Amino acid sequence: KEVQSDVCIVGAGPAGMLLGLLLAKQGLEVIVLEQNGDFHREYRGEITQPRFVQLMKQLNLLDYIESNSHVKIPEVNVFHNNVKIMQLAFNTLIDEESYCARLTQPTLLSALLDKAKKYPNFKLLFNTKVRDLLREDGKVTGVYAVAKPNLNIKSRVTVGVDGRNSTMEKLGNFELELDYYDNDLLWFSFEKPESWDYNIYHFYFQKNYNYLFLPKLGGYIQCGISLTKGEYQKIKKEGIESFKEKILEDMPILKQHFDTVTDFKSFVQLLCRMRYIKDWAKEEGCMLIGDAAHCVTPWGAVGSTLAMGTAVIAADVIYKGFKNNDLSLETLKQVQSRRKEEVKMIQNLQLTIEKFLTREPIKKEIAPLMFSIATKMPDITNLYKKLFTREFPLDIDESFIFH
Amino acid sequence: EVQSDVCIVGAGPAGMLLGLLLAKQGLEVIVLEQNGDFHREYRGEITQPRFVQLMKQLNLLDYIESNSHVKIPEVNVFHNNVKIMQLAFNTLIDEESYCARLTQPTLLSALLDKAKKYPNFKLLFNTKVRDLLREDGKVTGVYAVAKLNIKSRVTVGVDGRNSTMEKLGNFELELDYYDNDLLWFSFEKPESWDYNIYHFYFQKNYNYLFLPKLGGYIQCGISLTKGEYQKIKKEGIESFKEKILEDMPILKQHFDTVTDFKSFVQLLCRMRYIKDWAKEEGCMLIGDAAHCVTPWGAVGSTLAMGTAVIAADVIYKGFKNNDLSLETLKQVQSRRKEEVKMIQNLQLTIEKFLTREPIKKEIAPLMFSIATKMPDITNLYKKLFTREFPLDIDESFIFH
Amino acid sequence: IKEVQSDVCIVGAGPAGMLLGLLLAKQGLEVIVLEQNGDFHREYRGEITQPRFVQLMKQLNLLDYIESNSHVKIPEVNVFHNNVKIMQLAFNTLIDEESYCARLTQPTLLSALLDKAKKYPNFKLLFNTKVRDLLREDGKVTGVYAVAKPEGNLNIKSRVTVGVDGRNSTMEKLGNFELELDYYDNDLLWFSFEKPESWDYNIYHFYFQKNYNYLFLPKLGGYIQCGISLTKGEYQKIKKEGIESFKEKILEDMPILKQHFDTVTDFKSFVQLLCRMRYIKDWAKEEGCMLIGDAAHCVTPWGAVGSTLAMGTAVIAADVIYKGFKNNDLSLETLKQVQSRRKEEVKMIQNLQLTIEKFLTREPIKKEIAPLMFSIATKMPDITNLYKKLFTREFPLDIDESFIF
Ligand SMILES: Cc1cc2nc3c(=O)[nH]c(=O)nc-3n(C[C@H](O)[C@H](O)[C@H](O)COP(=O)(O)OP(=O)(O)OC[C@H]3O[C@@H](n4cnc5c(N)ncnc54)[C@H](O)[C@@H]3O)c2cc1C
Ligand SMILES: Cc1cc2nc3c(=O)[nH]c(=O)nc-3n(C[C@H](O)[C@H](O)[C@H](O)COP(=O)(O)OP(=O)(O)OC[C@H]3O[C@@H](n4cnc5c(N)ncnc54)[C@H](O)[C@@H]3O)c2cc1C
Ligand SMILES: Cc1cc2nc3c(=O)[nH]c(=O)nc-3n(C[C@H](O)[C@H](O)[C@H](O)COP(=O)(O)OP(=O)(O)OC[C@H]3O[C@@H](n4cnc5c(N)ncnc54)[C@H](O)[C@@H]3O)c2cc1C
Ligand SMILES: CCCCCC/C=C/CCCCCCCC(=O)O[C@H](COC(=O)CCCCCCC/C=C/CCCCCCCC)COP(=O)(O)OC[C@H](O)CO
Ligand SMILES: CCCCCC/C=C/CCCCCCCC(=O)O[C@H](COC(=O)CCCCCCC/C=C\CCCCCCCC)COP(=O)(O)OC[C@H](O)CO
Ligand SMILES: CCCCCC/C=C\CCCCCCCC(=O)O[C@H](COC(=O)CCCCCCC/C=C/CCCCCCCC)COP(=O)(O)OC[C@H](O)CO
Ligand SMILES: Oc1cccc(O)n1
Ligand SMILES: Oc1cccc(O)n1
Ligand SMILES: Oc1cccc(O)n1
Repeated sequence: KEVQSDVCIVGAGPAGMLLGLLLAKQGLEVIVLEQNGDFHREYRGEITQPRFVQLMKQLNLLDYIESNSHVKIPEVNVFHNNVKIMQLAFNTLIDEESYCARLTQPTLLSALLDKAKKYPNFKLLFNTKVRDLLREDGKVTGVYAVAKPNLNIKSRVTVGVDGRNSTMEKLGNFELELDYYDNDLLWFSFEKPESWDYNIYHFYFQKNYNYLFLPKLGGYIQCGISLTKGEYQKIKKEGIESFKEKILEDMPILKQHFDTVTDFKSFVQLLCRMRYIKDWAKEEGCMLIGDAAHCVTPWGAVGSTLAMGTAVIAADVIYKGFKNNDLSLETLKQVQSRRKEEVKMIQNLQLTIEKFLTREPIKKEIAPLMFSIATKMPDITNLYKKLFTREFPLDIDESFIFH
Repeated sequence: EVQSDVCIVGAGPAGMLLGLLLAKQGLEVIVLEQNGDFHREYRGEITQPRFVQLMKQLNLLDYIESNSHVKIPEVNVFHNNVKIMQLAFNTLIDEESYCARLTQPTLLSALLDKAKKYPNFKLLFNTKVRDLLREDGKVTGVYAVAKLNIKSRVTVGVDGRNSTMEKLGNFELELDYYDNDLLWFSFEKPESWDYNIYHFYFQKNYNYLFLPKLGGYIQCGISLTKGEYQKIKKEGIESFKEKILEDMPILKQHFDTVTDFKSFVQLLCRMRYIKDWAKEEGCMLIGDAAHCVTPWGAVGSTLAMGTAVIAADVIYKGFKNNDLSLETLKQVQSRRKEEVKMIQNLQLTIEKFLTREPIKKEIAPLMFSIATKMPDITNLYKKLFTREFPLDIDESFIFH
Repeated sequence: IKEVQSDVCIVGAGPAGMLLGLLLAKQGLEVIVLEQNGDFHREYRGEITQPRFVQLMKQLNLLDYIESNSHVKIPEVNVFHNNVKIMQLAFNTLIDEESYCARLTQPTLLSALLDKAKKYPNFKLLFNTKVRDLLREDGKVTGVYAVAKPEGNLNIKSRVTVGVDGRNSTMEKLGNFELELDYYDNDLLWFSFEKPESWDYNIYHFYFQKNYNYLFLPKLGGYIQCGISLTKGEYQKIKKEGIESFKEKILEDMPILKQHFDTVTDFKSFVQLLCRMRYIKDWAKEEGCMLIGDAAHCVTPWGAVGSTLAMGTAVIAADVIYKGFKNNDLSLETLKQVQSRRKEEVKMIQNLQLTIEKFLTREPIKKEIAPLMFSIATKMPDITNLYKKLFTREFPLDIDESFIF
């Protein structure tokens, strides 16, 4: 039919809803739409970062979020053949509160939606699939979406906050400056052994594969086996049995779980892709932000916090434009002009870290020892601060501080 | 006053092997030494696969094994009590190769008993040489005191690293390296351990080296920086015992009866190289008097003995030709230059792993771990242990 | 102000500028090349080249003509660690063809191109002509304003204006261009000394020493030029300590230089070079405008890639302009194809240069392990791929046949 709004946003994920929550708080009619029927449709992680704690306390939101179901992870350890080689406590990085946490996204997103539904100028729809852009007069006017249990949404600003797989990246002719994919992860969950804590963050450098252990919702532990691009098809050929013999040789504590495994149906494959669009704001009334604009690898648990920080900067930029009645393409490029420095700093670190997961004949046996040497450098704590903490709060107007 | 044709000053490994190899050749050979017996001063017990190679070329391997010795098949390196490097010396070459715990006196005496059968061989004890009869630019012999002006065509010095003939001769030290120590002590073999072990440990406080000794007994050398032992003595023995016992918990029994440092022997790991081994006509320097090395790899005894073989071959060649001049003696340094210089350069690279600096001490175990995983470490193993080709000497020097 | 009318306008008569002019002149397009200097000998811009340069020359039937000039081939590069060699590389194994580093100087090569080009009547080159501004009309950049000296003021017009000045570019800011990246972390200190007796002449050597890192290259006239690597801002402190202290440390590292340093009693001999790397965001931004060369994609002086990398951009630029003229399509969309094709190699090189510049650290504990890490990396089973990517080009540049002499 026909709809009217001030700001149109595609997707209600961490970045989309944080932007929608804030923009409504500034007294602008917002619309946020998503295709899934709820927040539980797709699994999208549970771990967070110290940088996330900093952001919430910046807006006076930690107490509200901290009242949810979460488990504070106090440190990260790295092993090599079952012997610890590196330890890092997150509270020695910044004076204020600092810690990782296990906070599932649907828990976090429901907390944001509940706070946002208090405002009457915030509107969220679901099962709403954007399918086209209403670009007219050169500028962008809005989007065309089909709703489920056909409508045109016209707005002054359109923001694309879909995920890696972005439809809004192609309708607006955006171009990628980077396309990295060299590794996989193979995730499975198993019952916590009696000798193990629960709020752990453990990485193992073993003989055959590399393992990452994180807490899972419900007293379980989720493991991830690091593999190369295309090596999983070969693994399945050799059979499940040979996979078990090599895993149990690595981590014998997993003996009890693998007694009841007879197929590759308990494992889930994840592809570690990194991306970067060339120019996020390219057309009038158009912008791109989030993980459709600058994804990163699974290391350090930076993906969600980095996306949320981009939205917060986008809200301040948009707020300045609306008050000044200046929404030209010139004002939109401030998001990239302010986020670029910290997003590219993060991505270059992810490229360095991904070089330690090599499975090559001679490099596989020295990666653990290179890691052990690097972490003993006198100025390694600066890298820790860059990866986990943020030096200064995002400079945005006080109007965004919740009371 | 006694005349001879060859005068060797010192009867160590290098000196004796030169003397025997010349007495068998029908020359008048006299060997001088100062100690009252071969047992007075400790001079090591371990050997390397090059040592077996030298014997089998000389066809004396069977005779040597007839005397007492133990076999040490591999060498292992650990880090915080986990093995990081392993090597078997029998895979380095097709021929049979091993380390031997053959103590020196049971080797020197075996050389003496075999050597004295020849009537032109002569040996003396307590004959401390004092001056050289350097006359007309050449050595007429040596002046000594017994407890003698012995004139010879060649006067070869095998005194050792603490050489007294490095000053009588006007030799110049091309190198002098000294930046580490060792602290030796012997204790009883633990039940869980074996006897024929060659074990090196990278630990938190100190690095240790375990070797066999005395039969059912083990010796351990604690690596310390130069000038650092004088501090452990100033800070008391109680501190030292606790630090060792934390690092190496299986020493708890031996240290329960230790109350002082009088049982600890300080070995100074020195390395040296002479600018020109034979600078004047009539005398030459060979062995550890000229090209000593560090204790790593047990390459010292073989290096000095192999050079004595080179000296004997050249000396016999010169005698057969009757052309014994300055350029003749230089043939020894010309032919041993490649091995002696490559071996020392390796000893300098390994010594760099014994750093005790605040942050380097914790990276050195990791570097060693990486270096052993390189695509070509086995060529370095051969360089350190086995000789690629047999020493080129005429067939007359072999024993049937 | 007197007027001039041409078809293609280029600013600067360095390697990239001159090369592009020659290739455009051969096609029948009127070409004007402008330089501010008296001649090609005014500024000093190095004397070394790369196997990539040989590949580019012979692709256009030019190796023989260049080989006529005076040049000494360099067969290999060595890297030492305390007077001990830790790496060796002969350029002949990189590709099946003939590959090598020469030491041809720039004013020699530039004259070789100049004389060849001026045979075409459509080629014109001016000295002492300095560009001042950009003549933009009707939402386009048509021509420039230049002031000539031995005359007066000139007003050049063309369908295309190309920016081929150096890193210190005026066209960079006259047409407002944006630097995506800029990097500066090190300095080099160059001085020339008489070749010692034992050292050869056609050497390309690098030393990891106790105090400083030394690079030794050949110089014109049987001399040797040496560059000492220093951190940014460390040279001011070095001068404060004194010349006598600086000499003491250098002789410790390289005692072979003792004979040369007797006549050194100040810092007048030394020359300071700043290792700067750049990348222009959008090489083409205004209609009838472009940017190429070190004013676009400068790089650090490691691997001697800078001169050849610019000529690669000029060659692709000549194909870009050629296709537009034959198609009546000199819009911004066609012009942007220059970066769309050059972008890949330029950024691959810039990344390799930042990795290499990490080995020159002078930090208290890092500088003592960099020589050891270099030795570990070069012994990896897959190092030849890096060598091939740093010196040789896998394939020839896909330019038409008309550009072959
Ligand atoms: C398996 C997995 C595990 C992860 N684990 C972690 C972790 O532990 N920690 C962490 O920090 N990050 C993690 N991430 C990354 C995390 O998902 C991102 O950081 C975050 O989701 C980015 O926020 P966003 O706004 O882009 O959300 P999005 O996920 O992009 O939200 C939009 C959603 O809508 C979907 N969509 C696509 N097209 C449309 C359309 N036309 N209309 C509506 N919706 C559409 C998208 O696919 C997406 O699911 C994980 C990701 C994956 C895939
Ligand atoms: C404490 C110690 C432990 C060692 N342990 C080992 C080991 O385990 N394995 C190994 O392979 N190598 C070991 N070595 C090295 C070994 O000593 C040499 O390889 C070997 O001694 C070299 O032989 P040489 O005859 O040149 O020197 P040496 O034989 O050692 O030199 C000393 C000899 O010269 C004689 N002498 C000294 N001064 C005079 C003089 N003025 N006149 C006459 N004769 C004189 C002495 O009586 C003595 O016989 C050790 C060395 C030392 C110091
Ligand atoms: C000290 C030094 C040493 C070097 N050594 C080497 C080496 O060994 N190997 C190598 O491959 N590369 C070397 N280079 C880099 C080399 O100079 C470049 O690769 C090459 O010059 C780039 O070509 P270009 O077309 O940009 O030439 P340019 O040098 O850019 O040619 C244009 C010239 O005109 C000047 N100019 C500035 N403004 C104007 C104007 N308005 N009008 C006219 N002219 C103007 C520029 O400063 C420049 O000198 C060196 C550079 C320096 C500074
Ligand atoms: C020394 C300066 C220049 C020397 C004279 C010029 C001579 C030219 C020829 C020399 C060729 C260089 C060979 C060095 C090998 C090298 O750099 O390998 C590297 C491989 O090793 C790496 O990935 C290392 C990346 C950065 C290394 C940091 C420097 C190491 C030492 C510095 C201080 C110590 C800090 C680090 C602590 C511990 C490190 C683990 C290149 O990797 P890449 O990913 O950039 O490229 C690989 C592929 O081509 C595409 O990705
Ligand atoms: C390993 C996967 C995840 C591990 C645990 C997950 C989460 C925990 C967080 C732990 C933090 C990880 C930090 C690791 C340390 C690290 O990256 O150090 C790096 C080491 O510094 C480097 O430049 C080294 C580059 C990485 C080397 C390549 C990887 C080595 C692995 C095997 C290949 C063998 C190549 C042979 C040697 C190459 C020459 C060095 C610092 O990053 P940087 O590039 O910014 O360095 C600049 C400067 O030189 C300082 O060194
Ligand atoms: C450690 C005391 C004794 C140990 C056991 C005794 C008996 C057994 C013998 C053990 C075999 C020796 C191991 C091999 C290691 C070794 O020296 O080989 C290495 C081979 O390693 C390589 O090629 C990689 C180069 C870098 C690896 C480290 C080797 C040298 C390191 C020096 C200092 C190490 C301390 C680290 C801390 C200091 C900095 C923070 C070098 O020998 P090289 O002759 O090739 O020298 C040339 C140049 O140095 C580069 O190659
Ligand atoms: O569950 C997950 C998946 C990927 C990364 C991470 O930190 N956690
Ligand atoms: O006691 C010693 C001395 C030197 C070498 C070695 O193996 N043992
Ligand atoms: O003299 C020069 C200057 C820059 C780079 C290089 O290789 N040589």
